[PDB]
Amino acid sequence: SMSVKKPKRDDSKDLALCSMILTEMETHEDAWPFLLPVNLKLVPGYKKVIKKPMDFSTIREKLSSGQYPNLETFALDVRLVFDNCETFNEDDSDIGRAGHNMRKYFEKKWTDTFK
Repeated sequence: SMSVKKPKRDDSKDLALCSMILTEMETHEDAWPFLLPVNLKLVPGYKKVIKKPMDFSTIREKLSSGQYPNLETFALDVRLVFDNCETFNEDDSDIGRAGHNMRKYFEKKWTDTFK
């Protein structure tokens, strides 16, 4: 509350460390469905169904330009990529499996770097 604060967690490396995580996600062999925005002209149903499209290149641009206020808003966009994937793709598909795999990969790096 006013003049009453928990001890200050050092967040000075968060930007650099999110960048590193994102580099590792970008280079994963199963990243291919997520590298670029889904083409809304060429994929019927995507624009209407997926209200907030997100992809690794959009996260990279937001990160590089100071549009994440804190490490949680970063995690929320990474998770959005996978939530969108699950919304649109059957579990028993190459893309559906890719999304599950990458979400696992992410969640471990997130826990190991920050928890």
